[PDB]
Amino acid sequence: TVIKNETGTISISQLNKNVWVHTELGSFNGEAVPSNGLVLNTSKGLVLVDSSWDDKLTKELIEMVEKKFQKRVTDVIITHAHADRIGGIKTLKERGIKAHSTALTAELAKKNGYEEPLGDLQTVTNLKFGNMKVETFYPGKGHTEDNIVVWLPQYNILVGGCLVKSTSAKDLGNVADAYVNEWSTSIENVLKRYRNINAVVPGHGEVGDKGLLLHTLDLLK
Ligand SMILES: C[C@H](CS)C(=O)N1CCC[C@H]1C(=O)O
Ligand SMILES: [Zn+2]
Ligand SMILES: [Zn+2]
Repeated sequence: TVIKNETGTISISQLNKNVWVHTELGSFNGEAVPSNGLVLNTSKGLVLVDSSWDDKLTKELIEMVEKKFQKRVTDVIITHAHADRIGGIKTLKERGIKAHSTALTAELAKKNGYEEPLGDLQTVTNLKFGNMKVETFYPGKGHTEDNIVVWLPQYNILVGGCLVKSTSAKDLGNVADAYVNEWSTSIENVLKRYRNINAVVPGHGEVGDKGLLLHTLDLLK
Protein backbone atom coordinates (compact mmCIF):
# COMPACT_ATOMS: atom_id res chain seq x y z
CA THR A 1 0.00 0.00 0.00
CA VAL A 2 1.35 3.39 -1.11
CA ILE A 3 -0.41 6.67 -0.30
CA LYS A 4 0.57 10.13 -1.55
CA ASN A 5 -0.22 13.82 -1.16
CA GLU A 6 -1.33 15.83 -4.24
CA THR A 7 2.01 16.71 -5.87
CA GLY A 8 3.57 13.39 -4.87
CA THR A 9 6.16 15.27 -2.84
CA ILE A 10 5.12 13.12 0.17
CA SER A 11 4.47 9.38 0.03
CA ILE A 12 3.97 6.65 2.66
CA SER A 13 4.55 2.99 1.84
CA GLN A 14 3.45 0.13 4.07
CA LEU A 15 6.05 -2.46 5.19
CA ASN A 16 3.71 -4.15 7.67
CA LYS A 17 0.63 -3.60 9.86
CA ASN A 18 2.37 -0.95 11.99
CA VAL A 19 5.39 0.15 9.99
CA TRP A 20 5.49 2.48 6.99
CA VAL A 21 8.28 4.25 5.10
CA HIS A 22 7.79 8.01 4.59
CA THR A 23 9.43 9.58 1.53
CA GLU A 24 9.59 13.31 0.64
CA LEU A 25 10.92 15.20 -2.38
CA GLY A 26 13.05 18.24 -1.71
CA SER A 27 13.91 20.55 -4.61
CA PHE A 28 17.51 21.57 -5.27
CA ASN A 29 18.66 23.33 -8.44
CA GLY A 30 15.55 22.14 -10.27
CA GLU A 31 16.12 18.54 -9.16
CA ALA A 32 13.75 16.50 -6.98
CA VAL A 33 15.72 14.69 -4.26
CA PRO A 34 13.89 12.01 -2.28
CA SER A 35 14.50 11.30 1.41
CA ASN A 36 13.16 8.36 3.53
CA GLY A 37 12.22 7.84 7.16
CA LEU A 38 9.86 5.61 9.13
CA VAL A 39 6.32 5.92 10.55
CA LEU A 40 5.56 3.63 13.51
CA ASN A 41 1.88 3.18 14.33
CA THR A 42 1.82 2.37 18.03
CA SER A 43 -0.92 1.96 20.59
CA LYS A 44 0.18 5.22 22.25
CA GLY A 45 0.75 7.41 19.23
CA LEU A 46 2.77 7.72 16.08
CA VAL A 47 6.57 7.69 16.26
CA LEU A 48 8.68 8.83 13.30
CA VAL A 49 12.26 7.96 12.43
CA ASP A 50 13.42 11.28 10.99
CA SER A 51 11.64 14.44 9.89
CA SER A 52 12.15 16.00 6.42
CA TRP A 53 13.98 18.63 4.42
CA ASP A 54 12.14 21.57 5.91
CA ASP A 55 9.29 22.63 8.11
CA LYS A 56 6.69 22.84 5.33
CA LEU A 57 7.19 19.18 4.41
CA THR A 58 7.41 18.08 8.05
CA LYS A 59 4.09 19.77 8.88
CA GLU A 60 2.38 18.13 5.93
CA LEU A 61 3.84 14.70 6.75
CA ILE A 62 2.64 14.95 10.35
CA GLU A 63 -0.82 16.08 9.26
CA MET A 64 -1.12 13.25 6.74
CA VAL A 65 -0.24 10.51 9.21
CA GLU A 66 -2.28 11.92 12.12
CA LYS A 67 -5.35 12.01 9.91
CA LYS A 68 -4.81 8.56 8.47
CA PHE A 69 -3.93 6.70 11.65
CA GLN A 70 -6.18 8.80 13.92
CA LYS A 71 -3.64 9.48 16.63
CA ARG A 72 -0.96 12.06 17.34
CA VAL A 73 2.73 12.06 16.46
CA THR A 74 4.39 12.00 19.88
CA ASP A 75 8.09 11.33 19.19
CA VAL A 76 10.68 11.53 16.40
CA ILE A 77 14.13 9.93 16.33
CA ILE A 78 16.66 12.12 14.46
CA THR A 79 19.43 9.99 12.99
CA HIS A 80 21.94 12.75 12.06
CA ALA A 81 22.20 16.53 11.76
CA HIS A 82 21.69 17.03 8.00
CA ALA A 83 18.66 18.91 6.66
CA ASP A 84 16.86 15.86 5.27
CA ARG A 85 16.81 14.36 8.78
CA ILE A 86 16.42 17.44 11.01
CA GLY A 87 15.00 20.15 8.78
CA GLY A 88 11.63 20.00 10.53
CA ILE A 89 12.93 20.37 14.08
CA LYS A 90 11.27 23.77 14.60
CA THR A 91 7.91 22.21 13.82
CA LEU A 92 8.54 19.30 16.19
CA LYS A 93 9.50 21.54 19.07
CA GLU A 94 6.64 24.01 18.71
CA ARG A 95 4.08 21.17 18.51
CA GLY A 96 5.45 19.45 21.61
CA ILE A 97 6.73 16.44 19.69
CA LYS A 98 9.75 14.92 21.43
CA ALA A 99 12.83 14.95 19.20
CA HIS A 100 15.29 12.28 20.30
CA SER A 101 18.94 12.25 19.25
CA THR A 102 22.41 11.49 20.49
CA ALA A 103 24.27 14.27 22.29
CA LEU A 104 26.63 14.56 19.33
CA THR A 105 23.76 15.04 16.88
CA ALA A 106 22.36 17.74 19.15
CA GLU A 107 25.86 19.39 19.40
CA LEU A 108 26.16 19.42 15.59
CA ALA A 109 22.58 20.66 15.13
CA LYS A 110 23.36 23.62 17.44
CA LYS A 111 26.64 24.36 15.73
CA ASN A 112 24.78 24.53 12.42
CA GLY A 113 22.00 26.79 13.61
CA TYR A 114 19.15 24.31 14.04
CA GLU A 115 17.04 24.01 17.14
CA GLU A 116 18.31 21.24 19.34
CA PRO A 117 16.91 17.76 19.76
CA LEU A 118 17.09 16.13 23.18
CA GLY A 119 20.54 14.55 23.11
CA ASP A 120 19.10 11.64 25.13
CA LEU A 121 20.24 8.64 23.06
CA GLN A 122 23.38 6.75 24.08
CA THR A 123 25.44 4.33 22.01
CA VAL A 124 22.69 1.76 22.53
CA THR A 125 19.26 2.95 23.68
CA ASN A 126 16.14 0.84 24.00
CA LEU A 127 12.78 2.59 23.81
CA LYS A 128 9.23 1.31 23.95
CA PHE A 129 6.17 3.12 22.61
CA GLY A 130 3.01 1.24 23.42
CA ASN A 131 4.00 -2.27 22.37
CA MET A 132 6.47 -1.05 19.72
CA LYS A 133 10.10 -1.74 20.65
CA VAL A 134 12.80 0.47 19.16
CA GLU A 135 16.56 0.22 19.56
CA THR A 136 18.91 3.00 18.48
CA PHE A 137 22.58 2.20 17.81
CA TYR A 138 25.57 4.41 17.10
CA PRO A 139 27.93 2.20 15.06
CA GLY A 140 30.66 4.79 14.55
CA LYS A 141 31.50 7.45 12.02
CA GLY A 142 30.54 7.01 8.37
CA HIS A 143 28.26 9.11 6.24
CA THR A 144 28.59 11.64 9.05
CA GLU A 145 30.37 11.53 12.39
CA ASP A 146 27.07 11.17 14.26
CA ASN A 147 24.93 8.82 12.15
CA ILE A 148 22.83 6.28 14.03
CA VAL A 149 20.73 3.33 12.90
CA VAL A 150 17.37 2.25 14.26
CA TRP A 151 16.34 -1.38 14.78
CA LEU A 152 12.86 -2.81 15.27
CA PRO A 153 13.53 -6.12 17.01
CA GLN A 154 9.91 -7.36 16.62
CA TYR A 155 10.30 -7.21 12.83
CA ASN A 156 14.08 -7.38 12.31
CA ILE A 157 13.80 -4.18 10.30
CA LEU A 158 16.85 -1.91 10.16
CA VAL A 159 16.60 1.77 9.37
CA GLY A 160 20.04 2.35 7.95
CA GLY A 161 19.50 6.02 7.25
CA CYS A 162 22.10 7.79 5.17
CA LEU A 163 24.91 5.45 6.43
CA VAL A 164 23.42 2.88 4.04
CA LYS A 165 23.30 3.40 0.28
CA SER A 166 20.51 2.08 -1.93
CA THR A 167 21.18 -0.20 -4.91
CA SER A 168 20.60 2.80 -7.23
CA ALA A 169 23.35 4.84 -5.57
CA LYS A 170 26.50 4.33 -7.63
CA ASP A 171 28.78 6.48 -5.50
CA LEU A 172 29.03 7.78 -1.94
CA GLY A 173 27.56 11.20 -2.68
CA ASN A 174 28.71 14.27 -0.80
CA VAL A 175 31.52 13.22 1.54
CA ALA A 176 32.34 16.66 2.98
CA ASP A 177 31.03 15.47 6.33
CA ALA A 178 31.96 11.80 5.91
CA TYR A 179 34.66 9.55 7.35
CA VAL A 180 35.62 7.37 4.52
CA ASN A 181 38.33 5.40 6.32
CA GLU A 182 35.94 4.52 9.16
CA TRP A 183 32.55 4.02 7.33
CA SER A 184 33.35 0.39 6.50
CA THR A 185 34.08 -0.46 10.13
CA SER A 186 30.81 1.21 11.13
CA ILE A 187 28.88 -0.88 8.56
CA GLU A 188 30.64 -3.99 9.89
CA ASN A 189 29.55 -3.03 13.41
CA VAL A 190 25.92 -2.97 12.19
CA LEU A 191 26.36 -6.38 10.50
CA LYS A 192 27.85 -7.75 13.73
CA ARG A 193 25.05 -6.46 15.92
CA TYR A 194 22.16 -7.51 13.66
CA ARG A 195 22.99 -10.90 12.14
CA ASN A 196 19.43 -11.68 10.95
CA ILE A 197 17.85 -8.77 9.01
CA ASN A 198 14.72 -8.62 7.06
CA ALA A 199 14.35 -5.21 5.44
CA VAL A 200 16.89 -2.42 5.38
CA VAL A 201 15.59 1.11 4.80
CA PRO A 202 18.28 3.44 3.29
CA GLY A 203 18.11 7.22 3.76
CA HIS A 204 17.64 7.72 -0.01
CA GLY A 205 16.29 5.19 -2.51
CA GLU A 206 14.43 1.89 -2.44
CA VAL A 207 14.04 -0.43 0.54
CA GLY A 208 16.32 -3.47 0.33
CA ASP A 209 17.89 -6.07 2.57
CA LYS A 210 21.32 -6.87 4.08
CA GLY A 211 22.61 -6.55 0.52
CA LEU A 212 22.47 -2.77 0.90
CA LEU A 213 25.06 -3.01 3.66
CA LEU A 214 27.30 -5.08 1.36
CA HIS A 215 26.68 -2.59 -1.46
CA THR A 216 27.81 0.25 0.79
CA LEU A 217 30.98 -1.68 1.65
CA ASP A 218 31.68 -2.08 -2.05
CA LEU A 219 31.18 1.65 -2.71
CA LEU A 220 33.79 2.37 -0.03
CA LYS A 221 36.53 0.49 -1.94
C1 LIG B 1 21.58 16.24 1.27
C2 LIG B 1 21.75 14.78 1.64
C3 LIG B 1 22.08 14.66 3.12
S1 LIG B 1 22.28 12.98 3.64
C4 LIG B 1 22.86 14.22 0.80
O1 LIG B 1 24.03 14.49 1.06
N1 LIG B 1 22.57 13.38 -0.30
C5 LIG B 1 21.30 13.03 -0.68
C6 LIG B 1 21.45 12.06 -1.82
C7 LIG B 1 23.00 11.84 -1.96
C8 LIG B 1 23.63 12.91 -1.05
C9 LIG B 1 24.29 14.00 -1.87
O2 LIG B 1 23.73 15.11 -2.04
O3 LIG B 1 25.42 13.78 -2.39
ZN1 LIG C 1 23.32 13.16 5.66
ZN1 LIG D 1 20.28 11.82 3.85
